[PDB]
Amino acid sequence: QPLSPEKHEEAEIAAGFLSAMANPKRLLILDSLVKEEMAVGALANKVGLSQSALSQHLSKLRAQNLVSTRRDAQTIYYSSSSDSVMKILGALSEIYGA
Amino acid sequence: MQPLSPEKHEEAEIAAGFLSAMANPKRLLILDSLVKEEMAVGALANKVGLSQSALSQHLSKLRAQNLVSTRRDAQTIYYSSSSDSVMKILGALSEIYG
Repeated sequence: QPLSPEKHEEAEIAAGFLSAMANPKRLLILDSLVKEEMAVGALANKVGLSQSALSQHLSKLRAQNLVSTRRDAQTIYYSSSSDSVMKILGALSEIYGA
Repeated sequence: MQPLSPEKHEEAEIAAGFLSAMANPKRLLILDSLVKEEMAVGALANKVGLSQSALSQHLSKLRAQNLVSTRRDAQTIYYSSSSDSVMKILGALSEIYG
C-alpha cells in the first residue's frame, strides 16, 4: 500500500521549509536573526558574505515566511521570531551541542 | 562587531549537510517509512512511489549522511533508520505541522 497523496503534499511543504534552512549561510543568518535585529549590512557582515548574496538568502527565507522586517526611514531591520526555525535550531542544538 | 568565527562556519556546514540529506520530499517519506521498520528496496520503492533508480539515488544520499542502517538476508538488503538525528528532526516537523 503506497502513501496517501496528503503525506506526499505534506512532505513537499516540510521539504520546502527545510530547504529554506538547509544551507550553511542561511543557517548562520537565521541564528543571528534569532538572537538579534540587524540592518542588512551588519548582517552581511556577521555571516561574512556580500549583499547581492545576502539579498539572495533573505529572499529565499522570506519565501518560506521565516523572517520579519521593520523599517526605520529607508533602513530595513531583519529578525526572526519563527517558531519553526526555533524548533529546528533546537533540534540541531541537541544533535550537535549548544 | 566580530564576524562569526571559522568554527561556527564549519559547524553550519556540517549541520546544513545533514539537513540537506533530509531536505527532500521523497527522502522525508523514505526516512518516515524506515523509522524504524525494515523494508526491502522493492517494497520501499512501492511505498514511496519511486522506481529503483531514484530510490537508489536517494538511499545513496541518505547513506552519505549516515542516516540509514542495513541488514542483509541472503538475496535481500533490508533498510531501516535508527538515526537519533533523523528522529529529532522528524519530531520537530511533527510538532510544526501536526
